[PDB]
Amino acid sequence: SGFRKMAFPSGKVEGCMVQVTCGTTTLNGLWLDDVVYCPRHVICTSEDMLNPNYEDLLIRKSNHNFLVQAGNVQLRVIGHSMQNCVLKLKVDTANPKTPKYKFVRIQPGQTFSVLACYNGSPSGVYQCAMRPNFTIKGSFLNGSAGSVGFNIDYDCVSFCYMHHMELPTGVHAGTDLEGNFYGPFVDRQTAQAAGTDTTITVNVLAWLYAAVINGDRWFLNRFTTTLNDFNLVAMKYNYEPLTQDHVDILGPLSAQTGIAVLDMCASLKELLQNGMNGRTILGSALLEDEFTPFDVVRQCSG
Amino acid sequence: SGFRKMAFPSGKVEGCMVQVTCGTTTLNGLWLDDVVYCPRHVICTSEDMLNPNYEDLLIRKSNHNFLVQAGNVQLRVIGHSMQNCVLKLKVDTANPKTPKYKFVRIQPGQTFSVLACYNGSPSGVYQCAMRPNFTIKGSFLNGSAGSVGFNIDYDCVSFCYMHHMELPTGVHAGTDLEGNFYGPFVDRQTAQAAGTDTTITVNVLAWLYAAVINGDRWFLNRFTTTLNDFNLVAMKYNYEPLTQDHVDILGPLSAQTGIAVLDMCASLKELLQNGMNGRTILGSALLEDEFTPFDVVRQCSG
Repeated sequence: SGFRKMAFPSGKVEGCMVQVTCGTTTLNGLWLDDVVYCPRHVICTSEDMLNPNYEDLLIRKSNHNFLVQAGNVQLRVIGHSMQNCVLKLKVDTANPKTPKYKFVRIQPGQTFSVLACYNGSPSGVYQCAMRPNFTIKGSFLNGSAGSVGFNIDYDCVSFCYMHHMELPTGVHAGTDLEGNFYGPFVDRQTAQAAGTDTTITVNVLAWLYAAVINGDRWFLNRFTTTLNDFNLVAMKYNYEPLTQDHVDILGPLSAQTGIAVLDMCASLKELLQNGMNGRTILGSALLEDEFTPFDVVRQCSG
Repeated sequence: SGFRKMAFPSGKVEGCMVQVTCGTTTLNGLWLDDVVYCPRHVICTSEDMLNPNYEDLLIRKSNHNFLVQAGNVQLRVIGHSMQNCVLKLKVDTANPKTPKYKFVRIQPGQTFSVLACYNGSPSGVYQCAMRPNFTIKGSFLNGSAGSVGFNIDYDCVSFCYMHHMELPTGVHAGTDLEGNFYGPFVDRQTAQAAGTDTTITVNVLAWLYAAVINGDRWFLNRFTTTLNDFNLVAMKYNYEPLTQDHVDILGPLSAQTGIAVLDMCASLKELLQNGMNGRTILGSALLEDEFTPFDVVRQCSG
């Protein structure tokens, strides 16, 4: 029993992190087979970020402008190319620690682990969710660009995120591993802001089920409700609307606890309209929305 | 910027986890050089736990009663011995992935990362604190015994915790790596309960500094207070008393923010006497006490 913000073990990813230096800019890269992936703004000077033309900046570089370091070993750059917002650096040595991997793009509301890195060196691991406004509420300092987010699926590392920048509000924006941004952001210094964030309703419900499984029951009630009456209240409190697919996804947790989804929705409706009244749920005084149904099952069953 | 519950990268520890089977009991072990460390209750049957005599149970075993598996490889047990509440299994092969390591015993209020494992296989990583009552609020299912807690100190893994059991209240108890329990617990099924937990005051203060660094300032005030007047209020709310050593430890955060410790204590005194009034601090509606001053510096400076 117990319930924690749990990340995937990072060992398989740690062996792929490298340092990439171009000019006076150094950040992190991901070394898989004989390719190093890193944010394309490594080729920018401190002044280039105001309004970069990456095609021009790249043609003015050659392979020897790129210093790639894997621990103490130097990797020789053999070729380079740009794919959307990522640089692909071909190197002379294939990473012998290359795990089985996939590149996947995730959806808002899904979670992943982040391996925060500096100078190519892993510093910490934490769990977060892709927000409905396509930002993540990460923890990143200057130099963390190129850090990656991932899930582990049996033996296979699914890479889903590469960090590029922090927005003025203190949240974080990045790309998938094909270089395509999450959300309407660009890798240049402007006045971009994130849109309105909402609460991930299916995740809040999954977490209430985790609470019941761990013996927190004070918020349950006898009432039930319909999908339509719930969503009407959810809209008023900035909660994502709830669909029949969400209900199906929560099935395993409903089965294990004997509490129907629409019954749990009635409890959620109550907590939104009355608050928590100084009670807590799994050690929190707010409703948590960064655990998926799958996260809960993994932690409360195996 | 941002602030997360951040664990250490687990790669160096993942390479040391093995599965240990004795009879029908299988749990996790830690394989360092040519020794596998695991909880001694692996030698107990489901009925032995009621009142075990470990000296008797161990003399009735031989090396071949112990099945040690490192992935697909079988490790041959060459000898065994008991050290306090841990078994030391001598094996024929030294772990080639043995990191530089130390065995250290930690103090209440200190934090560490936990690599939760099942059947010798790493499942997740999370951060927690040793509570003042010598329990940890972990997340563990049946079969997690032998999972370890650790800190990373530059290149060196400091092992500080091995998991043994869950108490009736849902919290967790274990030993250091020399087999000595944290707290007044024993590895046998009785009616042991944890004593009263208190809030780790120096950690709450460190976290308020992390909030200020990240732009949360609404709880600050002009007042100041003395060590003695604060501790009088702290006692009433079940907070650990605050000492001059704590003040010194918080120095770097006071320096970086320009807010003196005793000034921050005055803000804490206010939050205890009036509550948070529906405001949050770093995304929490409760005062968090599981980040040390060192955790904050690591995350908010580097």
